[PDB]
Amino acid sequence: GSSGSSGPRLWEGQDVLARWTDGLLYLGTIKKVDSAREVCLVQFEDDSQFLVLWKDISPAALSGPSSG
Repeated sequence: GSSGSSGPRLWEGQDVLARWTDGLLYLGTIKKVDSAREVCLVQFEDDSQFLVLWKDISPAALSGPSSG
């Protein structure tokens, strides 16, 4: 029971976490979203705006581990 559906949104203005060459996740803000190259231009606290792939980007949970 599965069909073609988009999971991630990575819409403009979505708080996400962009990984770094080191491996850890960094705080990034979805500035742009390109479907053609399937990427998303994220910005860093250092006014650093670049093109971050869709896979490279990591989901940032707001609430947390929903228990219950």
